[PDB]
Amino acid sequence: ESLTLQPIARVEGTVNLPGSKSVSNRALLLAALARGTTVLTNLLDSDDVRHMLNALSALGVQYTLSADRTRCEVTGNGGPLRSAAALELFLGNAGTAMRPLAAALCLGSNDIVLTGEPRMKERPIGHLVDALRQGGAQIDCLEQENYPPLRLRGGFQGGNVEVDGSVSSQFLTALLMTAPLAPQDTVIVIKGDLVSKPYIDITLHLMKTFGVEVDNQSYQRFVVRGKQQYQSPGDYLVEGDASSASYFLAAGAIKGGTVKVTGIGRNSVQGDIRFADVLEKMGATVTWGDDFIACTHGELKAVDMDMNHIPDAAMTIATAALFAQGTTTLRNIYNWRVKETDRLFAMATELRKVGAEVEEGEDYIRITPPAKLKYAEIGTYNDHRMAMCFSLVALSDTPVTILDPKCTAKTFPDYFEQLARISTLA
Repeated sequence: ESLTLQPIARVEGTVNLPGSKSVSNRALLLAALARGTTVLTNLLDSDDVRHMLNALSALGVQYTLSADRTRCEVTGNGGPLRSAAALELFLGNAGTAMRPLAAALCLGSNDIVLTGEPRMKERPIGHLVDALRQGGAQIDCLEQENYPPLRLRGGFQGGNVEVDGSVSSQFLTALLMTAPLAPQDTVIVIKGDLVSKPYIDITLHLMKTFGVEVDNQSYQRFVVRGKQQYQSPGDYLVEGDASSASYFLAAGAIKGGTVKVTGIGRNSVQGDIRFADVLEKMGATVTWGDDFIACTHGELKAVDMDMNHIPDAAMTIATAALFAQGTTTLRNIYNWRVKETDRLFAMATELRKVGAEVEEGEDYIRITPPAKLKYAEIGTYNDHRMAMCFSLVALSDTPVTILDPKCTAKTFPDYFEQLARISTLA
């Protein structure tokens, strides 16, 4: 079960990004809590988002989906979700559902178990559970502390709580979304440094779109007034994941043509939009649009840059360097080693197969492209990023075979078909 990509002469066109899973689940939850009816456009249809919808429906939240499931109108509860029966909700493998719902269902006086697949029951959630119990939530870890399944009997007060931001930002995100509906003001102190601050930015912006301000003190203390209620904005467009645009912007830079991506824009708070600036430095032409970003081909030159700030689209720079003149160095990317799997090793290994000369430093990667690309079966490591990164190899006279291509279905099942639509094959 692989997908062989035939060589592409040239690409040019428009690609609409589906919704971010992150944004999609956050917005569904806030619309479920909000006063009024929210219309969500560009919603992601993934099975994680399905579990989020099925959970909300089991919670009594009424909504209607479009035929293609990318448009959803939600009748907001105007308050904490209430369930008169005990529930047990299976969230599959949707942590971006598990975490926000774990926090939000500490509101009220319910009795709900959250669980999912063994992979998720292996994803730690104790940093969130501690903070919630600290503000008064009754949470019972039915098998083991730090991980689902979770029995949630509510009771979240607010008050002085702490959360560890050193491992994941998503714990803080779940806390922040829940806090405004607590009876007390909530003061959230971050233990160490805060990882992944732009996702925090995303969550805060969504919350403000729903009418709730937060005092963010240097990403070290967050003050949320209690007693509030979210107000529907009416329409809300779910913005596509910024990392997913990187592959098509790189496609245009390499072998356009011009590639325009919609679902993202010049004024997005997502960090990885800054990917585009890197292509501009490599010689490509970037046009910064309001609800789109476009890349037109210029002669690509290699770059030497700290990529600390864009960990997910930096991988895309690693494959696009195969087409730039010179040796590219991607610096301060130790983040890649401390992941689910070591991306630095993985990217080096799979780059060497297509002919590249790869240095694997402690926290950097140095890439010298081959004079001629080689055909290879690229292992993708359960990582949709890998599949989408090495899909660019066909932007040459050389095919490439991607292994486990369905790993992209997680965030972009239509990735290759859209890639195809903008392609002219050699």
